[PDB]
Amino acid sequence: RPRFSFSIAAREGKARTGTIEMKRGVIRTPAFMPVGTAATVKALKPETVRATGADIILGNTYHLMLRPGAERIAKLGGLHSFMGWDRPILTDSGGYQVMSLTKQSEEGVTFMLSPERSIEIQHLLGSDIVMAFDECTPYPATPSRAASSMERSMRWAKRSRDAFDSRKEQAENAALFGIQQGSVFENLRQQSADALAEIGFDGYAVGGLAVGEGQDEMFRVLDFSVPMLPDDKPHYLMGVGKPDDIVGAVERGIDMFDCVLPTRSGRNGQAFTWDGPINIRNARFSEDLKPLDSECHCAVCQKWSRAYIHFLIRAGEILGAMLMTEHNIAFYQQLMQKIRDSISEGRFSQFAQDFRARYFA
Amino acid sequence: RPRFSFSIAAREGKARTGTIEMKRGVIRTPAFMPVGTAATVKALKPETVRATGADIILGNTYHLMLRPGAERIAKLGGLHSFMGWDRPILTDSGGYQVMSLTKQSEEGVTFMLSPERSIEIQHLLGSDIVMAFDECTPYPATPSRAASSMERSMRWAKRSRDAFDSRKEQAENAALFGIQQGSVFENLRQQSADALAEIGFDGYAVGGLAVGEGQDEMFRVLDFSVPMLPDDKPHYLMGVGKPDDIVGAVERGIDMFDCVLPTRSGRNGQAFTWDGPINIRNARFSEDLKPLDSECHCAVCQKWSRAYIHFLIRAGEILGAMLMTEHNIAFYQQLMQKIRDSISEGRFSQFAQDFRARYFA
Ligand SMILES: [Zn+2]
Ligand SMILES: [Zn+2]
Repeated sequence: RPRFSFSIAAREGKARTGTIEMKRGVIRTPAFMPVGTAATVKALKPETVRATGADIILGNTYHLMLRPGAERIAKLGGLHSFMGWDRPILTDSGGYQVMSLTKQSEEGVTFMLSPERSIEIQHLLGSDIVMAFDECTPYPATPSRAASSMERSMRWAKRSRDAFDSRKEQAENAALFGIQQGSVFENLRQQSADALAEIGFDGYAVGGLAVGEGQDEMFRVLDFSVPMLPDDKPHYLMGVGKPDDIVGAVERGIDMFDCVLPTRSGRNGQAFTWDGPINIRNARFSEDLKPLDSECHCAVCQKWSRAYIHFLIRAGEILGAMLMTEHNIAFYQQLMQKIRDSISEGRFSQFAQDFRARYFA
Repeated sequence: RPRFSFSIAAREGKARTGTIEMKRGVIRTPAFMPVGTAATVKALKPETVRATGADIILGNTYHLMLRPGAERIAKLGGLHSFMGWDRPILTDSGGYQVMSLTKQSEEGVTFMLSPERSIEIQHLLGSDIVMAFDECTPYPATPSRAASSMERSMRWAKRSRDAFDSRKEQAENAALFGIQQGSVFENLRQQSADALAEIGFDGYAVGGLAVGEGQDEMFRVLDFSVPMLPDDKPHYLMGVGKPDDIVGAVERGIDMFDCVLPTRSGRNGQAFTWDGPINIRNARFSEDLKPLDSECHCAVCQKWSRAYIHFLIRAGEILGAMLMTEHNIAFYQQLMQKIRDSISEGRFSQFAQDFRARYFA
């Protein structure tokens, strides 16, 4: 396989379906990436992650650069070998969780994580898709602060590009994505898109939109922001999201997604179904012998009842977290498969309407 | 298969190896039963429990009779269906954890759990091997109190027998074990063995010895206590134990074992190896790329390093509990397999010596 090749096989409106071919595997798009917060997708063996249909996972960098440390993971053979996942891994830059979980300057953030150090950490982990180091502008932001933040991020995008390219093994085997910023402002989104395309990246993320602005506003910003990106490269909406967010983002040209919702909320008792989410802890499930979802093909829904999973979660049992997480990730992957197939068949608009009618009934 | 058939295929000294055939499967003896505290072997899917080699699990009754309740589990189809384990389950009486986790009388314990109610709860769960309801005499015990406790337990053993036999479906499909008590006193152990054999049971447990008396004293009591039991029925040492305890108990005629040590201590970071236990949290493992044990055939030792499991456990990650638990239960099952094979081949005494020489090196 090549280092990186994105091919679009079918289109419907702004929606696209296709593949990204990388050295460690093929990624079917639109793609959902389960999140590994600290070298594990919580409560799942990697073979179970793969069994749900995931082609690629997102590895957070922030925790690993603190413990065990990027150099130690490299010494142990890289993140893939360490955690036992041999397919592509996309790593974030570590900057976002540095702020959320500090002194910012033009050189980077002290808490020193510079663009150069972020790229190096992602190299030491052995990332397949490296994210440029930037700032996720807070929401809401004044136009002046959004502009200042975006402009710095574009300077850091060039520094990220140059650091990536300076390291032969990384440039030849990994890919690099740039991140569009600009808050909710069309002119800043355009300037950011232009700056990133001038630098040149393997894919383009839409950053700064998983920030509490609400779906209407997110969709409004995507409406004008995604067309600004190069059409022939993947479009990655970072940190999104709920099932209906994903469907509407695909309708607007997004190819890649990640979020902790299916894993984190799964451990908290929320199960996704085609009839909307349910909280399995609710007393109404105490004697419900049906599976979590009536159509889901996952191993959890083949074998165990709502009643049992209700009992496990209310008991705090580890198997409850395991089963909820496997189902939720499998549900997300089945959603992505239905999206891909419906685009391929030119019936995605109908699928989106049917999905929403039943999910929000 | 029959309701119950214990066959001894080979013997060496007091040690025996053979099979128990029951409706839901064959149990290879000597057997180790992983413990399911509340309708789950903590952090393992049932298919993973089976993959380690377990033929039967122990289901604690105490938590389940409180939540969800025995009647509710019966309404949902029984414990086997509820938790997804279709092979034999041995259930305890619930009385021990009633005391540890109260008003005792001749009728039972209020906290009302009588012998009759304990047998009924185990029936409602769908137990394959039902334990008579008794008292685990505290250690140490005066001869007078040990005698009083043992005598009551023998009255309760007859009540347990009669309750079991009164219920046609249970009498025809499950088995019933009686429990020898008597603390550390030979005369009381003999009276208890005699009383149980007069009543008649499918198997005989040695109760009251997982109670902090130390291995020397446990072995001393087993030396005279196991020969008192019917030779042609299984001998079950409740709540034991560490690997060397199991080896020495088999040397003394025990056929069945259970304890929480491999599961509970696994989640706490203790891994069993043929060179003795290790605490994987110790800094010495932070860069150790070897598997938990150099010879272990389990899936964990095929795929992941000490260094990774060290990281997971020190991070509190659920996958750390999962991997430690699978390895520890697999280690116990491999110990039981080596015991069975060495008895079958007439080299168990040599195996015991070789095992101790390396485990305690
Ligand atoms: Zn499912
Ligand atoms: Zn192992």
